[PDB]
Amino acid sequence: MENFQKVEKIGEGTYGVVYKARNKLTGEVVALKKIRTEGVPSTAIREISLLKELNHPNIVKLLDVIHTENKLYLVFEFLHQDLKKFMDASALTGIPLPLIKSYLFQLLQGLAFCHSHRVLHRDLKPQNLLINTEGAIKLADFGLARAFGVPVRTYTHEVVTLWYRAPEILLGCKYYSTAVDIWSLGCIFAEMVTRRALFPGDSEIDQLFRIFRTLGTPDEVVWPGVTSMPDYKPSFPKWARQDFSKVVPPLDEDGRSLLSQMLHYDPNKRISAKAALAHPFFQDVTKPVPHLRL
Ligand SMILES: NC(=O)c1cc([N+](=O)[O-])ccc1NCc1ccccn1
Repeated sequence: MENFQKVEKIGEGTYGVVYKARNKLTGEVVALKKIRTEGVPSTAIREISLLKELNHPNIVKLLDVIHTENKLYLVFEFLHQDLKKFMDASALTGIPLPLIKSYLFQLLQGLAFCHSHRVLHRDLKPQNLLINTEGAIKLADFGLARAFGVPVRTYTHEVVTLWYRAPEILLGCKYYSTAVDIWSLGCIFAEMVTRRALFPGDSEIDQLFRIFRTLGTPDEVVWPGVTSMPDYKPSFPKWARQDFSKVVPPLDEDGRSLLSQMLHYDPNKRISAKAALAHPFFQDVTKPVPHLRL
Protein backbone atom coordinates (compact mmCIF):
# COMPACT_ATOMS: atom_id res chain seq x y z
CA MET A 1 0.00 0.00 0.00
CA GLU A 2 1.12 3.55 0.78
CA ASN A 3 1.71 3.30 4.56
CA PHE A 4 4.33 0.62 4.00
CA GLN A 5 7.66 -0.01 2.34
CA LYS A 6 7.76 -3.28 0.45
CA VAL A 7 11.05 -4.72 1.64
CA GLU A 8 10.84 -7.81 -0.58
CA LYS A 9 8.48 -10.28 -2.21
CA ILE A 10 8.19 -13.29 0.09
CA GLY A 11 6.59 -15.22 -2.74
CA GLU A 12 3.15 -16.09 -4.07
CA GLY A 13 0.55 -17.20 -1.56
CA THR A 14 -2.50 -19.42 -1.88
CA TYR A 15 -4.60 -16.27 -2.35
CA GLY A 16 -2.17 -13.61 -3.57
CA VAL A 17 1.37 -12.23 -3.48
CA VAL A 18 3.04 -11.78 -0.11
CA TYR A 19 5.45 -9.00 0.78
CA LYS A 20 7.74 -8.41 3.73
CA ALA A 21 7.06 -4.78 4.58
CA ARG A 22 7.91 -2.05 7.07
CA ASN A 23 5.25 0.18 8.60
CA LYS A 24 6.58 3.67 7.87
CA LEU A 25 5.07 4.76 11.18
CA THR A 26 5.35 2.00 13.80
CA GLY A 27 8.52 0.90 12.01
CA GLU A 28 7.43 -2.69 12.64
CA VAL A 29 8.28 -5.29 10.00
CA VAL A 30 5.30 -7.36 8.84
CA ALA A 31 4.12 -9.85 6.24
CA LEU A 32 1.61 -8.25 3.88
CA LYS A 33 -0.66 -10.58 1.94
CA LYS A 34 -2.62 -9.29 -1.06
CA ILE A 35 -5.79 -11.37 -1.43
CA ARG A 36 -7.30 -11.86 -4.90
CA THR A 37 -12.46 -10.89 -7.15
CA GLU A 38 -14.71 -7.86 -7.68
CA GLY A 39 -16.03 -6.41 -4.42
CA VAL A 40 -14.96 -8.92 -1.76
CA PRO A 41 -17.76 -10.78 0.11
CA SER A 42 -18.49 -8.83 3.30
CA THR A 43 -19.23 -12.23 4.85
CA ALA A 44 -15.53 -13.02 4.44
CA ILE A 45 -14.62 -9.63 5.92
CA ARG A 46 -16.52 -10.42 9.11
CA GLU A 47 -15.04 -13.92 9.28
CA ILE A 48 -11.51 -12.68 8.67
CA SER A 49 -11.98 -9.86 11.21
CA LEU A 50 -12.96 -12.33 13.92
CA LEU A 51 -9.52 -13.89 13.50
CA LYS A 52 -7.74 -10.73 14.72
CA GLU A 53 -8.86 -11.91 18.15
CA LEU A 54 -7.49 -15.45 17.80
CA ASN A 55 -4.21 -14.75 19.61
CA HIS A 56 -1.84 -17.50 20.80
CA PRO A 57 1.98 -17.87 20.94
CA ASN A 58 1.90 -20.63 18.34
CA ILE A 59 -0.40 -18.84 15.93
CA VAL A 60 0.97 -16.23 13.52
CA LYS A 61 -0.81 -13.07 14.64
CA LEU A 62 -3.17 -11.40 12.20
CA LEU A 63 -2.43 -7.72 12.88
CA ASP A 64 -4.87 -6.02 10.50
CA VAL A 65 -7.43 -6.68 7.80
CA ILE A 66 -7.65 -3.84 5.28
CA HIS A 67 -10.39 -3.69 2.68
CA THR A 68 -9.83 -0.70 0.37
CA GLU A 69 -10.38 -0.08 -3.33
CA ASN A 70 -12.20 -3.40 -3.24
CA LYS A 71 -8.81 -4.94 -2.41
CA LEU A 72 -8.04 -7.13 0.63
CA TYR A 73 -4.71 -6.90 2.45
CA LEU A 74 -3.92 -9.10 5.44
CA VAL A 75 -1.20 -7.84 7.73
CA PHE A 76 0.61 -10.55 9.68
CA GLU A 77 3.29 -10.92 12.30
CA PHE A 78 6.58 -11.61 10.45
CA LEU A 79 8.76 -14.72 10.97
CA HIS A 80 11.95 -15.29 9.00
CA GLN A 81 11.56 -18.88 7.78
CA ASP A 82 9.00 -21.64 7.08
CA LEU A 83 9.28 -25.33 7.97
CA LYS A 84 9.50 -26.40 4.32
CA LYS A 85 12.65 -24.33 3.87
CA PHE A 86 14.00 -25.57 7.22
CA MET A 87 13.38 -29.23 6.36
CA ASP A 88 15.10 -28.82 3.02
CA ALA A 89 18.02 -27.14 4.79
CA SER A 90 18.14 -30.00 7.32
CA ALA A 91 17.62 -32.71 4.69
CA LEU A 92 21.15 -34.12 5.01
CA THR A 93 21.31 -34.61 8.75
CA GLY A 94 17.60 -34.43 9.48
CA ILE A 95 15.99 -32.31 12.20
CA PRO A 96 17.02 -33.62 15.67
CA LEU A 97 14.26 -35.61 17.39
CA PRO A 98 14.12 -33.24 20.40
CA LEU A 99 13.38 -30.40 17.95
CA ILE A 100 10.88 -32.42 15.90
CA LYS A 101 9.17 -33.18 19.21
CA SER A 102 9.25 -29.54 20.34
CA TYR A 103 7.78 -28.35 17.07
CA LEU A 104 5.04 -31.04 17.07
CA PHE A 105 4.20 -30.18 20.71
CA GLN A 106 3.93 -26.44 19.95
CA LEU A 107 1.87 -27.07 16.80
CA LEU A 108 -0.53 -29.21 18.84
CA GLN A 109 -0.88 -26.41 21.41
CA GLY A 110 -1.69 -24.07 18.55
CA LEU A 111 -4.30 -26.46 17.15
CA ALA A 112 -5.79 -27.12 20.59
CA PHE A 113 -6.27 -23.38 21.04
CA CYS A 114 -7.79 -22.86 17.60
CA HIS A 115 -10.01 -25.89 17.85
CA SER A 116 -11.31 -24.82 21.27
CA HIS A 117 -12.37 -21.53 19.66
CA ARG A 118 -14.00 -23.47 16.82
CA VAL A 119 -11.50 -22.38 14.20
CA LEU A 120 -10.04 -24.86 11.72
CA HIS A 121 -7.08 -24.43 9.46
CA ARG A 122 -8.08 -26.91 6.69
CA ASP A 123 -4.89 -26.42 4.67
CA LEU A 124 -1.90 -27.12 6.93
CA LYS A 125 1.42 -27.70 5.14
CA PRO A 126 5.11 -27.16 5.94
CA GLN A 127 4.98 -23.89 4.01
CA ASN A 128 2.57 -22.32 6.50
CA LEU A 129 4.39 -23.37 9.65
CA LEU A 130 6.76 -20.49 10.46
CA ILE A 131 9.74 -20.61 12.78
CA ASN A 132 12.05 -18.13 14.53
CA THR A 133 15.48 -18.22 16.12
CA GLU A 134 14.07 -18.86 19.61
CA GLY A 135 12.85 -22.35 18.84
CA ALA A 136 9.22 -21.31 18.39
CA ILE A 137 7.01 -22.58 15.55
CA LYS A 138 3.70 -21.03 14.59
CA LEU A 139 0.68 -21.87 12.44
CA ALA A 140 -0.03 -19.36 9.65
CA ASP A 141 -3.29 -18.78 7.74
CA PHE A 142 -5.65 -20.32 10.30
CA GLY A 143 -9.30 -19.79 9.37
CA LEU A 144 -8.67 -18.33 5.91
CA ALA A 145 -9.93 -21.39 4.01
CA ARG A 146 -13.33 -21.25 5.71
CA ALA A 147 -13.56 -17.56 4.84
CA PHE A 148 -12.41 -18.12 1.25
CA GLY A 149 -13.77 -21.48 0.08
CA VAL A 150 -11.56 -24.14 -1.51
CA PRO A 151 -10.07 -23.12 -4.92
CA VAL A 152 -8.16 -25.62 -7.09
CA ARG A 153 -5.32 -23.18 -7.82
CA THR A 154 -4.01 -20.25 -5.76
CA TYR A 155 -6.21 -17.95 -7.89
CA THR A 156 -3.81 -17.68 -10.85
CA HIS A 157 -2.02 -20.79 -12.20
CA GLU A 158 -0.28 -22.63 -9.33
CA VAL A 159 -0.78 -26.26 -8.26
CA VAL A 160 -2.08 -26.47 -4.68
CA THR A 161 -0.52 -29.37 -2.76
CA LEU A 162 -2.75 -32.31 -1.86
CA TRP A 163 -0.11 -34.09 0.23
CA TYR A 164 -1.52 -33.13 3.61
CA ARG A 165 -5.21 -33.47 2.81
CA ALA A 166 -7.31 -35.73 5.08
CA PRO A 167 -9.05 -38.73 3.43
CA GLU A 168 -12.59 -37.51 4.32
CA ILE A 169 -11.90 -34.35 2.30
CA LEU A 170 -10.66 -36.48 -0.64
CA LEU A 171 -13.80 -38.67 -0.45
CA GLY A 172 -15.92 -35.53 -0.83
CA CYS A 173 -17.20 -34.99 2.67
CA LYS A 174 -18.75 -31.54 2.77
CA TYR A 175 -18.39 -30.90 6.48
CA TYR A 176 -14.82 -30.73 7.82
CA SER A 177 -14.03 -31.25 11.46
CA THR A 178 -11.03 -30.33 13.55
CA ALA A 179 -9.75 -33.82 12.63
CA VAL A 180 -8.58 -32.64 9.19
CA ASP A 181 -5.89 -30.54 10.89
CA ILE A 182 -4.68 -33.43 13.06
CA TRP A 183 -4.30 -35.49 9.86
CA SER A 184 -2.24 -32.80 8.10
CA LEU A 185 -0.03 -32.41 11.17
CA GLY A 186 0.47 -36.17 11.36
CA CYS A 187 1.66 -36.07 7.73
CA ILE A 188 4.00 -33.19 8.59
CA PHE A 189 5.27 -35.08 11.67
CA ALA A 190 6.12 -38.13 9.49
CA GLU A 191 7.87 -35.89 6.98
CA MET A 192 10.09 -34.22 9.60
CA VAL A 193 11.06 -37.70 10.75
CA THR A 194 11.75 -39.43 7.45
CA ARG A 195 12.79 -36.32 5.52
CA ARG A 196 10.41 -37.30 2.74
CA ALA A 197 6.73 -36.45 2.19
CA LEU A 198 4.49 -39.21 3.53
CA PHE A 199 1.87 -39.09 0.74
CA PRO A 200 3.11 -37.07 -2.22
CA GLY A 201 0.04 -37.40 -4.43
CA ASP A 202 0.02 -35.53 -7.72
CA SER A 203 -3.72 -35.88 -8.36
CA GLU A 204 -6.65 -36.31 -5.97
CA ILE A 205 -6.95 -39.98 -6.81
CA ASP A 206 -3.21 -40.53 -6.64
CA GLN A 207 -3.31 -38.86 -3.19
CA LEU A 208 -6.10 -41.14 -2.06
CA PHE A 209 -4.49 -44.27 -3.43
CA ARG A 210 -1.11 -43.43 -1.90
CA ILE A 211 -2.89 -43.16 1.46
CA PHE A 212 -4.72 -46.44 0.78
CA ARG A 213 -1.48 -48.23 -0.24
CA THR A 214 0.11 -47.35 3.08
CA LEU A 215 -2.72 -47.45 5.61
CA GLY A 216 -4.85 -50.03 3.77
CA THR A 217 -8.00 -49.33 1.75
CA PRO A 218 -10.55 -48.22 4.35
CA ASP A 219 -13.68 -50.30 4.95
CA GLU A 220 -16.75 -50.16 7.18
CA VAL A 221 -14.83 -51.97 9.94
CA VAL A 222 -12.20 -49.28 10.48
CA TRP A 223 -14.29 -46.38 9.18
CA PRO A 224 -18.08 -46.77 9.63
CA GLY A 225 -19.83 -44.81 6.92
CA VAL A 226 -16.88 -44.60 4.54
CA THR A 227 -18.65 -46.56 1.76
CA SER A 228 -21.43 -43.96 1.75
CA MET A 229 -19.15 -40.99 1.24
CA PRO A 230 -19.77 -38.83 -1.87
CA ASP A 231 -16.70 -39.91 -3.84
CA TYR A 232 -16.25 -43.42 -2.50
CA LYS A 233 -16.30 -46.07 -5.24
CA PRO A 234 -16.78 -49.80 -4.56
CA SER A 235 -14.24 -50.20 -7.36
CA PHE A 236 -11.35 -48.73 -5.29
CA PRO A 237 -8.57 -51.32 -5.20
CA LYS A 238 -8.23 -53.05 -1.83
CA TRP A 239 -4.70 -52.67 -0.50
CA ALA A 240 -3.69 -54.20 2.82
CA ARG A 241 -2.37 -51.98 5.57
CA GLN A 242 1.43 -51.76 5.81
CA ASP A 243 3.33 -52.20 9.08
CA PHE A 244 3.80 -48.82 10.72
CA SER A 245 7.43 -49.61 11.57
CA LYS A 246 8.05 -49.56 7.81
CA VAL A 247 6.33 -46.17 7.40
CA VAL A 248 8.33 -43.84 9.62
CA PRO A 249 11.55 -45.64 10.47
CA PRO A 250 13.35 -45.18 12.73
CA LEU A 251 10.82 -43.40 14.95
CA ASP A 252 10.42 -45.06 18.37
CA GLU A 253 7.19 -46.73 19.47
CA ASP A 254 5.97 -43.63 21.40
CA GLY A 255 6.24 -41.63 18.18
CA ARG A 256 4.74 -44.38 16.03
CA SER A 257 1.86 -44.75 18.50
CA LEU A 258 1.02 -41.04 18.39
CA LEU A 259 1.37 -40.87 14.60
CA SER A 260 -0.98 -43.83 14.20
CA GLN A 261 -3.60 -42.06 16.30
CA MET A 262 -3.23 -38.88 14.24
CA LEU A 263 -3.70 -40.89 11.05
CA HIS A 264 -6.79 -42.93 12.02
CA TYR A 265 -9.16 -43.04 9.01
CA ASP A 266 -12.34 -42.32 10.96
CA PRO A 267 -12.27 -38.55 11.74
CA ASN A 268 -14.06 -39.52 14.96
CA LYS A 269 -11.39 -41.93 16.12
CA ARG A 270 -8.57 -39.55 15.19
CA ILE A 271 -6.86 -38.14 18.29
CA SER A 272 -7.66 -34.52 19.23
CA ALA A 273 -4.89 -31.94 19.66
CA LYS A 274 -5.69 -31.80 23.39
CA ALA A 275 -5.44 -35.57 23.90
CA ALA A 276 -2.33 -35.67 21.69
CA LEU A 277 -0.55 -33.26 24.04
CA ALA A 278 -0.94 -35.79 26.86
CA HIS A 279 0.56 -38.65 24.83
CA PRO A 280 3.67 -40.37 26.43
CA PHE A 281 5.65 -39.28 23.37
CA PHE A 282 5.84 -35.81 24.99
CA GLN A 283 7.00 -37.03 28.42
CA ASP A 284 10.55 -35.78 27.75
CA VAL A 285 9.62 -32.79 25.57
CA THR A 286 12.02 -29.82 25.65
CA LYS A 287 12.46 -26.60 23.66
CA PRO A 288 15.75 -26.75 21.72
CA VAL A 289 16.86 -23.80 19.62
CA PRO A 290 17.26 -24.53 15.90
CA HIS A 291 20.28 -23.66 13.81
CA LEU A 292 18.88 -21.02 11.47
CA ARG A 293 20.87 -19.42 8.68
CA LEU A 294 18.95 -16.26 7.76
N1 LIG B 1 4.22 -14.26 8.05
C1 LIG B 1 5.41 -14.45 7.38
O1 LIG B 1 6.42 -14.03 7.88
C2 LIG B 1 5.42 -15.14 6.17
C3 LIG B 1 4.24 -15.13 5.37
C4 LIG B 1 4.17 -15.82 4.12
N2 LIG B 1 3.09 -15.80 3.41
O2 LIG B 1 3.08 -16.27 2.19
O3 LIG B 1 1.95 -15.29 3.90
C5 LIG B 1 5.32 -16.53 3.66
C6 LIG B 1 6.51 -16.56 4.43
C7 LIG B 1 6.59 -15.87 5.70
N3 LIG B 1 7.68 -15.89 6.41
C8 LIG B 1 8.84 -16.81 6.14
C9 LIG B 1 9.92 -16.16 5.29
C10 LIG B 1 10.01 -14.75 5.23
C11 LIG B 1 11.02 -14.17 4.42
C12 LIG B 1 11.93 -14.99 3.71
C13 LIG B 1 11.77 -16.39 3.84
N4 LIG B 1 10.79 -16.98 4.61
